[PDB]
Amino acid sequence: TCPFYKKIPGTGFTVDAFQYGVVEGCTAYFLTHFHSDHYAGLSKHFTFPVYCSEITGNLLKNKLHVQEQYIHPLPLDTECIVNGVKVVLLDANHCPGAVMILFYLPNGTVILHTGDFRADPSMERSLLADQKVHMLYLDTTYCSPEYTFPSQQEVIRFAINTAFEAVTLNPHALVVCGTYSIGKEKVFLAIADVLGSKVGMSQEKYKTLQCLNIPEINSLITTDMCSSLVHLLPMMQINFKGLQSHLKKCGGKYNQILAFRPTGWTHSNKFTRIADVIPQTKGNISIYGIPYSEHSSYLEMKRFVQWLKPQKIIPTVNVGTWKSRSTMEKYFREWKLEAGY
Ligand code: NI
Repeated sequence: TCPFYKKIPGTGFTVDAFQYGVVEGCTAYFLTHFHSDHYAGLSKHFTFPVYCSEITGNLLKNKLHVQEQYIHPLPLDTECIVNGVKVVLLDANHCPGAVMILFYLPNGTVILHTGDFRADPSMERSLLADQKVHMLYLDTTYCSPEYTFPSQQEVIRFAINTAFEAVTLNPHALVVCGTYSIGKEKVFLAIADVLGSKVGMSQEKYKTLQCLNIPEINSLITTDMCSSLVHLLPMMQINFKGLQSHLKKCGGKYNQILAFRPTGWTHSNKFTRIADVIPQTKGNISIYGIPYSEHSSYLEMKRFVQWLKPQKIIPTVNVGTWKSRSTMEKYFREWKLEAGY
């Protein structure tokens, strides 16, 4: 059965609710982004209308073979009417095609569902600025002050300089980057660009990337591994055994691997600056964990909420334990009293 925090009251609508079978009285299913926890249940057999971004619609059609007659892509930043209710999709600053959804209920309530997001001050000048929001369904993944991490830009700077240094010292080093879902494409694209290489990858990952409307992409990616010095592998193969094995397969073209694992937060963020990050090394293999986040830090989340001043907040993440729930409500209250709404 569908949980309450995936239901939009006063509408026939649900959000990211595809694993519950037919939801009672749902006339349209919204999908915020193509990540498996969110799309779980969709397939070629799905026969209700799905509302999403253009990019999420490309992935539905090509990766999950959802039939075209049930995919309803909407433009961003545009007022649209769905089953008699005005909606707007806004960029979520998460992975490609990820949106937030603004619902204008017939009775005059306004609801913002963030989907998964990384809050940014640029959001303070979208269509959000123009009106009041009564209810916020909030991505609370890192809703605790221990969750600090650098900007995306600082992390990319670190990775580019690291990769460029290594390959200039050793023209026979291979760079490998781990992946398991869409998102974080900038890590491997920026490295391949500084090295003047294309990124090499499996046919299935190349297909996924071809759905994302990235400009000049035929210029940046390839399935010919032999011509590339930046390879993508599944995240699970980013360990000393998986990488030794990959190196065997390259047939003596390379004698060193420099590998990156983009994680979200890890506790080494509470002690270490990005400048100070060091790899784990075994022989001719090094592995860097880099804190490239596509979710709000605690401070970024707080700033967005204190700007928006919603009347009620409903968390969508970390909702399964009483200790989590209690902690989150305490921070929402602090934020409200500090800013005076
Ligand atoms: Ni996500």
